[PDB]
Amino acid sequence: NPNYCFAGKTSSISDLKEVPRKNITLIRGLGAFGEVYEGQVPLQVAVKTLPEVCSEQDELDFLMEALIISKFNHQNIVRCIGVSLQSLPRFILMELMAGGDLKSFLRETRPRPSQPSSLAMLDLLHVARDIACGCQYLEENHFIHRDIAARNCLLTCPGPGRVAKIADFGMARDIYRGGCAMLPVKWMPPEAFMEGIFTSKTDTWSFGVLLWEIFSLGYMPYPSKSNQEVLEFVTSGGRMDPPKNCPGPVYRIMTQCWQHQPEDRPNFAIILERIEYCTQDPDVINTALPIEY
Ligand SMILES: C[C@@H](Oc1cc(-c2cnn(C3CCNCC3)c2)cnc1N)c1c(Cl)ccc(F)c1Cl
Repeated sequence: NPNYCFAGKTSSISDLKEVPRKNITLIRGLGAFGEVYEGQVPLQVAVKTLPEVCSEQDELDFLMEALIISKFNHQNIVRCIGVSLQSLPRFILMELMAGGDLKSFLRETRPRPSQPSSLAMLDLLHVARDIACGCQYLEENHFIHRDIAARNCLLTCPGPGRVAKIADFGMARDIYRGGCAMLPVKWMPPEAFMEGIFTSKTDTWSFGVLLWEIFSLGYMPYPSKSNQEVLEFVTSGGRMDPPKNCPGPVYRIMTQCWQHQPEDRPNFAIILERIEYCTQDPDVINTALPIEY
């Protein structure tokens, strides 16, 4: 059985908290490879399933993601409640994030003449800060996520007390041990997609793109551009324009995250300070978000 090392220590399948299957009830589906359910163990949970029709590599991938998430301990990384690996289909049990993924949330919660005040600049800044805090924890523990993006973040709830958390660690799992068309090239810095070089500054670039996703309210990055067009665009120095109504101080964080040389990009401590300073600036947080008609 394969081992996993994080923050100094090594763990194995034996270290995962096995929850007796009889104690697990599935309630409803929550919408690729394997299904997700709302469940109860009472403790409410999200259940990620491994299809019984899978390869040996699939099994090991499933095991590795369980190990990875179980070994993190931070408020902005989704918790793993445990696993049920001794029955089929196999389960990973996660903290239930009723807000759903960040991309879907932003698109369905965009200000509307029906809901003119569904979201404000401060809400977006708080989400950005939440994820940045999660990224800082990963960075200080020498973990490179490789796929920081809105689709991979979850929210505790739709309402005002919401907390955003990094949730999907599939890319990191894959690399820890595929194809060009599945690579998240629109979130990747030049040295990543060209040389396959990944560092903490990789996640900084991706976080810049996430920031754009957030302040665009859930648009796909590089509108109208294909993966290869983005690759050539970014390699040549091209960068995205500010999202609609984006305050200048916020856009400047994005452009710093997208510096061509990794050494010129901020670490997450600095990104956090700059997000904090934005939340303090009345001219930033008093800026109205566009209302979608
Ligand atoms: C594996 C799966 O886990 C969860 C999904 C969800 C989820 C997905 N969708 N929804 C909706 C349920 C109905 N109300 C709106 C959100 C909740 C909540 N908690 C989870 N732990 C998941 C999904 Cl499905 C998408 C992105 C992620 F980063 C993750 Cl980690």
